[PDB]
Amino acid sequence: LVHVASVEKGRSYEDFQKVYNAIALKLREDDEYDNYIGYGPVLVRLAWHISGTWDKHDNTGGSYGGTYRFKKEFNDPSNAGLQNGFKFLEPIHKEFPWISSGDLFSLGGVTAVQEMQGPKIPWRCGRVDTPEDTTPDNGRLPDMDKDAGYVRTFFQRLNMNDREVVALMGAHALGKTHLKNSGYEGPWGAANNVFTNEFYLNLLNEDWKLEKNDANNEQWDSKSGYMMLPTDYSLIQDPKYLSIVKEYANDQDKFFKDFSKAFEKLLENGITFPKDAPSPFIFKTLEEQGL
Ligand code: HEM
Repeated sequence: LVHVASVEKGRSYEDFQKVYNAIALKLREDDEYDNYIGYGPVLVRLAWHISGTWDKHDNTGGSYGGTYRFKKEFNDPSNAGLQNGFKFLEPIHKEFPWISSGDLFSLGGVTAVQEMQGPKIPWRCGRVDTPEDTTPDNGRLPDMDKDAGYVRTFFQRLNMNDREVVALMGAHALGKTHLKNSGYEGPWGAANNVFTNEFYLNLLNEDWKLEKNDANNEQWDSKSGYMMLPTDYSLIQDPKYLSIVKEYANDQDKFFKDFSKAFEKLLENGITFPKDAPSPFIFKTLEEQGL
């Protein structure tokens, strides 16, 4: 497969900045969701899960096609709970019917990180909706009950190296696990809708204990009331991962710059951009615009 990026006809930066503004204003308004965490976290999880289906070997899956809109993908066990993020974006898609689904799902993730005080994420438009038969089969997204070797091998299919995987995983500072969606329960930290390097500091500074939860799965729990998945805890068990965790725990700016590069790469995997295509857009926040 080749997936060539095609700009929505006649649209420029100013049109996309209006879609960003609509998502950001609604994030401000629906602040009570999930005990006042807000929709910011489920929106960056949605942008990662529509992108994380990509296979570098045959160029299938990934964000281009907007195939989460189809039943097979939408009903994947690994996507349980993302329906909330889908329902959030739906009124926004009726308002701007010209934007492709893959561009809207990915822009939601960008908007959420920047409005939660994260780094600026350069974004490119141009994903094109593809038919229901291009929808990837279930089972391409990662298990949680595994170790650091599984994590490295899994992220190689998306061709992410060690630094990219550890930067990407720092998004677990946001939101929480939900027992009814995944069989795991708890937040990774205290400030869970503000984007910071807190995930790394908790992983190094808390006294983690391995326990079984009410779904019979194992997780690491701390005295503070936080948790870590076996796959998160992996990052301090592997020697290569652990040096990078320490680096981000001591330098949030370096974490912001590497998360920015890795997240853009994740959202663009599988897509060819022509030389004539616009440069990446850097959207202004509501605050930079006085809105
Ligand atoms: C080996 C990798 C990963 C695994 C196994 C994994 C697994 C999970 C699980 C089990 C949840 C909780 C779901 C629920 O019950 O609602 C979760 C949540 C989340 N994930 Fe990950 N994760 C991984 C990677 C990532 C990456 C790469 C990102 C983003 C760049 C990410 C962002 C999020 C966010 C923001 C949430 C919170 C969602 C909410 O609060 O509803 N995750 N993850």
